[PDB]
Amino acid sequence: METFAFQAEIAQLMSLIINTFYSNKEIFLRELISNSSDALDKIRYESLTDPSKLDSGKELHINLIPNKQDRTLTIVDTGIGMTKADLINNLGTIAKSGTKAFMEALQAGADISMIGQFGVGFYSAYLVAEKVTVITKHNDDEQYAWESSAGGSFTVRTDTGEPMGRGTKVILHLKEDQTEYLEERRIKEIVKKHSQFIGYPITLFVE
Ligand SMILES: O=C(N[C@@H]1c2ccccc2-c2c(-c3nc4cc(F)ccc4[nH]3)cccc21)c1ccnc2[nH]ccc12
Repeated sequence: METFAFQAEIAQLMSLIINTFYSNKEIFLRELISNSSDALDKIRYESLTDPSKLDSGKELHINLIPNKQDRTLTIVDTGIGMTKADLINNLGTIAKSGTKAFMEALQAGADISMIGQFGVGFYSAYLVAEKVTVITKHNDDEQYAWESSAGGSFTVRTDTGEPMGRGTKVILHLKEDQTEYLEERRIKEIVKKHSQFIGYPITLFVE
């Protein structure tokens, strides 16, 4: 396990998301499903030129997995996934410029719900989660685990868990007062409101 420091801008954004009073927290799911859909578009598009891109799995889908025992909501996709270089470097560049643009817009009067327009909608996970674990597998790299509870750092290690084939798992370790996002009726309601026309099958698992 390797530990990395967030740049000051992204650390400030994570603190704003955690500390700001903002009741419309449900938008985190729209943001994560949108990132999953974008990752699925990306591998689908690459496969149009190189069909072997799907040797790591033909199914293009999104699964929503609640676990009341662990207090986790997991979003699974069979999209493009992220390499080690994506997790540490490439996405750090995106997070930096996206945060700057979002913070400027927020000071001007934009709302937290508009976070996705800045390419940093992933960080809306911290509206409901005290810790986020990302398990990911990209065709060009090994399976990795990225994780952060904010506090200014994140970790990256090769993941020894169940081999995914290709894609991303976003594990949301929910805050104690955010357990409504583990309830079937609540997740169904949110998906219907914000994500009813996503071009991939979204399966809401139950317990
Ligand atoms: O949401 C994704 N990736 C997000 C993302 C987005 C924007 C900025 C940063 C990050 C990010 C990061 C990340 N943020 C960083 C911020 C830094 F300061 C330095 C390195 C960083 N790495 C780590 C894991 C996952 C993601 C993502 C990508 C592909 N397939 C996916 N399926 C579901 C989500 C998902």
